[PDB]
Amino acid sequence: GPGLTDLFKTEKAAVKKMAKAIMADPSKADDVYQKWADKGYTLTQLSDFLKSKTRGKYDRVYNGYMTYRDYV
Repeated sequence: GPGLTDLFKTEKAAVKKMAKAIMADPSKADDVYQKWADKGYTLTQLSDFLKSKTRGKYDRVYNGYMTYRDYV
């Protein structure tokens, strides 16, 4: 982003955009879940993107996402 902690603008800064977007709205989540498998975004890297922690911010988002491991 435009910060020092997340000074990136690549994937890890890209995924946070959708993370916080799913954080609130779980309807649009389906597309992004597919988009993640679409590029082969693996959960272990997902934890790098959503590395930062905030209550209700990242938890909802990746805890729901990790369920894809039992699907594909």
